Amino acid sequence: RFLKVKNWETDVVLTDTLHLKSTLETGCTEHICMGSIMLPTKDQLFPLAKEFLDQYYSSIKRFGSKAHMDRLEEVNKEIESTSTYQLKDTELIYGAKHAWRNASRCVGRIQWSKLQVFDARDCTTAHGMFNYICNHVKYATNKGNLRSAITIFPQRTDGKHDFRVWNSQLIRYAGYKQPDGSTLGDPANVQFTEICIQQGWKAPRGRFDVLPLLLQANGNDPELFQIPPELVLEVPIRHPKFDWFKDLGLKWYGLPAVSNMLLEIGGLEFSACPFSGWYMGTEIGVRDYCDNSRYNILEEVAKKMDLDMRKTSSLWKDQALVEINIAVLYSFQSDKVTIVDHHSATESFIKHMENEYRCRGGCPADWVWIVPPMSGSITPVFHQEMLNYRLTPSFEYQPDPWNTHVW
Amino acid sequence: RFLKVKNWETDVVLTDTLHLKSTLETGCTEHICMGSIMLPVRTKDQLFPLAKEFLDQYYSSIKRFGSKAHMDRLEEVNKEIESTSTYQLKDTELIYGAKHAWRNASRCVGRIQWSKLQVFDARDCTTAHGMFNYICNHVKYATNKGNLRSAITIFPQRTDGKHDFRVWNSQLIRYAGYKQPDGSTLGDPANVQFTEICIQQGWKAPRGRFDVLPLLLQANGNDPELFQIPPELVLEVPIRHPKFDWFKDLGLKWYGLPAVSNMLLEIGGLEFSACPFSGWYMGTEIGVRDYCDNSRYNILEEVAKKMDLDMRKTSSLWKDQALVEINIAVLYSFQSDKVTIVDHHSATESFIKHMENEYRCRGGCPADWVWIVPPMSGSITPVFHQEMLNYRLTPSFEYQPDPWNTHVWKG
Ligand code: HEM
Ligand code: HEM
Ligand SMILES: CNCCCc1cccc(CCc2cc(C)cc(N)n2)c1
Ligand SMILES: CNCCCc1cccc(CCc2cc(C)cc(N)n2)c1
Ligand SMILES: C[C@H](O)[C@H](O)[C@H]1CNc2nc(N)[nH]c(=O)c2N1
Ligand SMILES: C[C@H](O)[C@H](O)[C@H]1CNc2nc(N)[nH]c(=O)c2N1
Ligand SMILES: [Zn+2]
Repeated sequence: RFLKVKNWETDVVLTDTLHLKSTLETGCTEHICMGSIMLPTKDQLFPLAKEFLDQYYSSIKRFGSKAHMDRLEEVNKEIESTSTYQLKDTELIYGAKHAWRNASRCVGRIQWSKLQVFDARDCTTAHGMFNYICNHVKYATNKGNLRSAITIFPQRTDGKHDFRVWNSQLIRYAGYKQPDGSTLGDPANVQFTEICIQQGWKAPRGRFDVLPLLLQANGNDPELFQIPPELVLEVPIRHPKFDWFKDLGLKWYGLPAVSNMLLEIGGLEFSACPFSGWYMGTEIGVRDYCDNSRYNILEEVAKKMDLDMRKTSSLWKDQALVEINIAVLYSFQSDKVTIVDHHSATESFIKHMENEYRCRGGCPADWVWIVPPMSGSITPVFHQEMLNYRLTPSFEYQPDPWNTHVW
Repeated sequence: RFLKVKNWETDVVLTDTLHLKSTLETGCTEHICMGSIMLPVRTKDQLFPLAKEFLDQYYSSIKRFGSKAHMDRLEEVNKEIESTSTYQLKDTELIYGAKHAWRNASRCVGRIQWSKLQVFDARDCTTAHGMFNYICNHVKYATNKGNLRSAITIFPQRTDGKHDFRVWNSQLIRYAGYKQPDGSTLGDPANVQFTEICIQQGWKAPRGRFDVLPLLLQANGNDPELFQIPPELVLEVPIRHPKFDWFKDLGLKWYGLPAVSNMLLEIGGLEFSACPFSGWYMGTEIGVRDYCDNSRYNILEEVAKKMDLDMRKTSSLWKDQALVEINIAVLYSFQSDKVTIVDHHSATESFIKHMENEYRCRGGCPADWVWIVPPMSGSITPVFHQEMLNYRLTPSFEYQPDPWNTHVWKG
């Protein structure tokens, strides 16, 4: 019940006590582990509020103070009266920073406390949402000196007035199915790219077309907006040794900004809460470029390198994969855009674990997602035992809106 | 209850029902996942249900469930248990058991081969010298001049736990490791503790970088004894690179036969504490783990130096680059010497097919993602995008404590 985790490369052992505060469930049982599965009222709400406020007031060292008791009572009264409640600004920021802190799949959490929270709870329309989002993008981008941020739109009420951003990221490339059978641009976004045109977008049918935003305010029909290009920082991808690289026509965007998640704080559900940080290089180079169900460029790069692609055991895929990722990091760094390599990021995460075990009694972590998708065992997280559990406040998945929207 | 897993690369969905027949625990609860935790004297009381469950599986597989043969066997085993507190498996049962333990090994990517396991019954063995002889025959059979064949040798089962057979070596063939007074290590760092034991027991260590350890063998709960595997029986491969002529000068080699010998085979409640087993290597086991783990041979620096890579900023990905060349060398050398080896692309592709096949014909295939995914180039292999259910079936291979920690010395 007071659990141990061993690093197998360094024999370092940490004792986890924090897992006992785990509220939600994991998908696993004593009979089956689901560690690798992608996605396993008034009386409900007051305990949720209390749990949160208790941890809030404990974090500011006023646990069991008049302030605490008062606030606890204040919210208690509000729930009984309004069937919900509102967070003080301070709680909103605390909650968001902590939802990031508790995200077990996130390798970048060492930065958790330096998050800029933009309070967008006074927003009422989709045009307003657009303004807030452009402001977020411009701030976070910061001319390539990236800064973490989240913009928080109003909380769910009766579930009929939901704020939602339909894009999965604020900035993604469009995906169109060709008559010739293959796919142009990004296959992952084919369906969304449809629903854009299907809602009125005029698609340039190019390879790297920044998709428009599809913003839904107060449960209304969602609207289309084009992010000002001057706000969308992009990086043309070149290799520091292969001059033919450029002619592949590859570029990627600087700002990774997840927008389809649900932020949960003290029982409250913020269904529109786009958040951004900066890329780890492998996210673009390994996953975005080389996944079979994505830009799938391996064969072409390898051809250009004149590699023996006859037998899998020449490791030509591996050889190219490395070069591609050297180029991604190279380009980004050249153009002075923030990026981190998987070696540096994983090392920072280990340090972050140390700190969390030391000052918080633990750090929930999902090994399947923390270990980078290349060179797994030459990064230190590979050899690091991790305990995965769910703490709140949290970010959670939610259904795509098109499947849900009462049109 | 039905359960579905999805492959996110192909959207292929499968349904697991096999997990219902799962007996043992996982280590996970509803509130915690221990999926990346590495390691998460039995009475007649608990034994017969285990025997019956085994015998039931066995007789289903040969299409004789409920037959008189089935019923007599259950009767026979029942009687022998209460009579003698244990029981002996027929040869057919031992074989079925050992294959299935492999078949149920959720961390094993090479399971497509499971039905083709040569089982050597060593249950008549009484001494350590007898153990040495059996193991030598195993090594020679499995090696087959480089054309490797899967085998397991099975020594007598545990009785009162005071008379255990154990192979003290973690693998039948492994390189010695020696801690130097300056704190550096010569040879394989993973094997320092074991090497010291051997030296203590009287082994004369040549003290080089690739010394094949002696076998340290315990029969019938007696003190272990030392034996030197005849060198002519140990196949080794000099490592060279197909393009880098300086690679050979690094002075690297590895052995051809991966043969694990410190695990415990559990069949129908019986416990086989000495059951060395072998197959052939996936290239990354040597190339990524054995050579490039920081706590192993750790040759990344020197390979990268010789490649004259930019070793100043890690964002040069020099580590990744050297890692690939090193793994290219391992595969090239093995194929060149005609010693069976499989690359991680081929191995993972085959496991996916095996896995799908097992869902259709068995109703599931327990698999441990953390261990199935290769330690380099994870996401460009198909297992990365494959959801998997982990659960424990019997028969199974289990960990057991190192015997130097439990042994009662006779002197
Ligand atoms: C600052 C640099 C950051 C880096 C390098 C980073 C990196 C990553 C990576 C590689 C993943 C794996 C998911 C995937 O590969 O698709 C991930 C997941 C995640 N990140 Fe971070 N991230 C950063 C910032 C943030 C911020 C600012 C937030 C929220 C405020 C955040 C929240 C999350 C969450 C909730 C997940 C997992 C979502 C899920 O359950 O799938 N991250 N991150
Ligand atoms: C024939 C070719 C085989 C290949 C390529 C193969 C490959 C592997 C690999 C790479 C691992 C991961 C372990 C590590 O990385 O340290 C593994 C685990 C395992 N293998 Fe196989 N294997 C083969 C045959 C066998 C055989 C013949 C047996 C037993 C009869 C077996 C039983 C196991 C077991 C029980 C584990 C997991 C051990 C644990 O719980 O840590 N494998 N296998
Ligand atoms: C595929 N699983 C769901 C994807 C949703 C998601 C949530 C959080 C992060 C990511 C990866 C994109 C990303 C986002 C952020 C803020 C930083 C980063 N480095 N990378 C995806
Ligand atoms: C401390 N326990 C050491 C043994 C752990 C282990 C069990 C099973 C397989 C392995 C990997 C070595 C191996 C064994 C076999 C039979 C085949 C193979 N490719 N690779 C390690
Ligand atoms: C802590 C972590 O589970 C440990 O390092 C595991 C990770 N996955 C692995 N996978 C394989 N095949 N072999 C290993 O030794 C390990 N080690
Ligand atoms: C099925 C498996 O869970 C799936 O492929 C996961 C594996 N680990 C991952 N890890 C990261 N960082 N990102 C991912 O998208 C995935 N996908
Ligand atoms: Zn689990």
